[PDB]
Amino acid sequence: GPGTWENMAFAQDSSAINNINGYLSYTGWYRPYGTSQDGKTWYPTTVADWRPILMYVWPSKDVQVKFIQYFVNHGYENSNYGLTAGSVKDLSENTASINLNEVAQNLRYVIEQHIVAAKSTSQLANDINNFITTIPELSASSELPDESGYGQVIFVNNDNTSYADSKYRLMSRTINNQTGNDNSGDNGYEFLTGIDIDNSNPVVQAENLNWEYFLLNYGKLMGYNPDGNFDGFRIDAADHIDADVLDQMGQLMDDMYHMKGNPQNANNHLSYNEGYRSSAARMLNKKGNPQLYMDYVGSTLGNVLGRANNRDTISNLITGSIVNRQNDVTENEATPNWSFVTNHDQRANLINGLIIKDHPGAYKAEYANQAWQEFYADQKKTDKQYAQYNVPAQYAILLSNKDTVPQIYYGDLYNETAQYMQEKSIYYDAITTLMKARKQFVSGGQTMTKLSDNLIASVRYGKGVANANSEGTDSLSRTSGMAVIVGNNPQMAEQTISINMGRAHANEQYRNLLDTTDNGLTYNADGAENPETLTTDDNGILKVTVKGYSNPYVSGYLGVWVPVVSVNQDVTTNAATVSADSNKIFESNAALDSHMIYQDFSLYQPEPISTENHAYNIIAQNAELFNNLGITDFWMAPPYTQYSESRYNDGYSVTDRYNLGTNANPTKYGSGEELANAIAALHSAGLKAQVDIVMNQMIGLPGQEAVTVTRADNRGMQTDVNGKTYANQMYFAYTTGGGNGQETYGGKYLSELQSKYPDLFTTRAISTGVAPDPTTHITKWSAKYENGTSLQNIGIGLAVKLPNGEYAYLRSSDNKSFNTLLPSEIS
Ligand SMILES: OC[C@H]1O[C@H](O[C@H]2[C@H](O)[C@@H](O)[C@@H](O[C@H]3[C@H](O)[C@@H](O)[C@@H](O[C@H]4[C@H](O)[C@@H](O)[C@@H](O[C@H]5[C@H](O)[C@@H](O)[C@@H](O[C@H]6[C@H](O)[C@@H](O)[C@@H](O)O[C@@H]6CO)O[C@@H]5CO)O[C@@H]4CO)O[C@@H]3CO)O[C@@H]2CO)[C@H](O)[C@@H](O)[C@@H]1O
Ligand code: NA
Repeated sequence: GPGTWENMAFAQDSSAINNINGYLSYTGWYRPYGTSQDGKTWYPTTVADWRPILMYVWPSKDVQVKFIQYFVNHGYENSNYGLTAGSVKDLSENTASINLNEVAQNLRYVIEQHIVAAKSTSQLANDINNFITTIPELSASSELPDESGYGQVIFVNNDNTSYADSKYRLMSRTINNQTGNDNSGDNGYEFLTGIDIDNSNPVVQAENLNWEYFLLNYGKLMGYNPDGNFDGFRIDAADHIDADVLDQMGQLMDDMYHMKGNPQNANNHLSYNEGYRSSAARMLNKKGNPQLYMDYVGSTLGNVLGRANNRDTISNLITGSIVNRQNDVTENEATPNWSFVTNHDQRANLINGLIIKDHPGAYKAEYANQAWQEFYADQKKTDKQYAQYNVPAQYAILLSNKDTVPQIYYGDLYNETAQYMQEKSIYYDAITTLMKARKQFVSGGQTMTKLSDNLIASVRYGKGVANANSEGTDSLSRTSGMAVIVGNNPQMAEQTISINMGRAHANEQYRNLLDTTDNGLTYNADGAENPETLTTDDNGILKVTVKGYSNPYVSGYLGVWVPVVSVNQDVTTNAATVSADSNKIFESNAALDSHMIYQDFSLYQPEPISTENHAYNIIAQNAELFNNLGITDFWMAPPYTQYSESRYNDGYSVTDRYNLGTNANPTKYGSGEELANAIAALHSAGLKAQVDIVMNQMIGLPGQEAVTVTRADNRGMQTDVNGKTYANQMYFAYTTGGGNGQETYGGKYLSELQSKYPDLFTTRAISTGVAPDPTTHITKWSAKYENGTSLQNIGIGLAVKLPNGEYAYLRSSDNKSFNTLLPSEIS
């Protein structure tokens, strides 16, 4: 026998009603006790007969009304049940509740018809989704994107989502705001993108140590190649995570390798933080430099040399860095830093931006093949529109620059979208040439001198020659040093210059290492304005001829001079095993300057086709190459398992922090077996490997949680996006995951870490006043360990509220707190 009592759910548990943490969604599906198509015969449902909630329950009558009209005007009209555009067009929130429901019940008969006709609940589901977008309060737009399509919410405490409550979530505790005592200042904000991890929670801080220890012992712990272990870190988003963790990493690295005393041990376990805010240098300096500061000089370099229009004066290569090189003749004073011409984020900014120019802010279909073709094309032209001008000159500056650990971009040596290392860039010959010159000649003090608003001479005086007047200590002193002349005006008048090479280089012969020509660069003097060898006068002054050139390699002038020698030479300074200062980890000096970093990836690095093309395998094959190039320290891509749907599959979208790929399931870069082998190939050639460690976010966690949220600016303070705002809302965010990796390995090394190094777990963190807590392992990430998430494209009106004001609820399984309460139309 039949009746409408059967719209009732078959059971008020999770087996028949969709719920997240006990709560219901208007996008949710449930199993009624029965359905009907005509009104007369009602059929019991099978456990496979599931129907969307938005057919039976609505946020308000206004919405019930729009659900009815939308469905009718989209294929679900039937006049034999009184449903045509004509029968629904006058209905409104003012209509009798008793009438509207009869109309809704009749629509439901028609929906059952379409399901029968189509033999599936697909077009229904696709219609529910399309319907929802029409409704302001129910749509993704209710979560209030900003005008650029960006935004974040914060996770807060709430009586309904109390399992997601935290005592911590200290936000934007970065840099000089580790104590939360200058929120208004120069810190660096909490939220980038993704599900933001609360690195202020003591338990999280313990998990970060666990992680770091696994990574520093990767090959061993995983039973892969046992010499396949990382030596250090590149810290992603370091300005955007509670600075406690940077303290804590420092401490682990000091405990494990004894770095404070020994520059040799410090220098063999290099770490560098991504983050250029000058406040960051201050912080690092005040802390004794546990990591290397990221210097801003690449930005200067692109601004002075790289632009087509609007080029900043040449003097800025002198002062536009955390190090002033007007005349830098001292050691252990500079902030220990790493610098570059290009990084992964600059190259992406440019390719995106080309994407929106070539397609009017449109649907982002993958015409990034189009942007990349345009880049390669502009790259080769003299009169470039986008791509950096003067790329050889920028590396000339960087590789001659004292008091930095320079970082080379894979993409500046190779065509980054072709298969890994398959295609050398046009800039390969220049750069590699300058890299090899560095090992052989670049040492001693530095003087950068203006000779025009557009011309500069950067001279290094050679190993063991501290400044212009020094005689020379080292036996390489005489035959080392370098002049790098850079002009940034292609119209510069032909002219003679003088370059003071220092008193250590009176009456000395100088090879034309690299000079500009009509077509580009010559490596042997052919076609330049200067001969292959020149000699200094009795005062050590070099006379050189320079002019403006304009071709794909140079828009300005570039020339490099190094001493003539008969032999290979290496001016690298070994570090001693007791430091000029016991308060310091890293020190900016000859030893640290002898290091050189290589970024071994690009975000637009293509998926490997075969196993032979795994970057890890190709890296293990060319270890000696990097070594030959004077590279000492290999920055490797985040090797973690990624979100399936990610744009670039590049490493920053982390889904498992411990799964670095297996034989059948590699990252873009390869399997973890293969990772270990590359690492050990590098070691075998005397190089060191650092891992990109991503403590800031995870992206693609599959498990939804009901959490309570407040539309917030990117510092975790509530914001008032175009008039509107919202606080204390229920939100069904994706917050939970980790992979088997987080489960197998999460917290596993903490007892070993406590036994060997107890100070880690007694040292009170600055932001919390409380030491990392190793007594709870994290085997799965969830909201309780997260500050919030970037906007997730779901909307804020999904949570079902009963007419009386309370959210609908189910005592389900783990969900057993309060008393069950379902809508009228489901019981
Ligand atoms: O395409 C083959 C080619 O892949 C490599 O390049 C890949 C890259 O390194 C890797 O990161 C990946 O990135 C994405 C991936 O593109 C996504 O598809 C996604 O992967 C999930 C995927 O959606 C699912 O299909 C599923 O994948 C696997 C099983 O779990 C595997 O065990 C495997 O089983 C066998 C299969 O049945 C056979 O037909 C045969 O292929 O042999 C397999 C055993 O070796 O394949 C199924 C699918 O058939 O689960 C995946 C999640 O783990 O998410 C990844 C990011 O998370 O995709 C790149 C290519 O698009 C690699 O370089 C080449 O060597 C390789 O031959
Ligand atoms: Na953060």
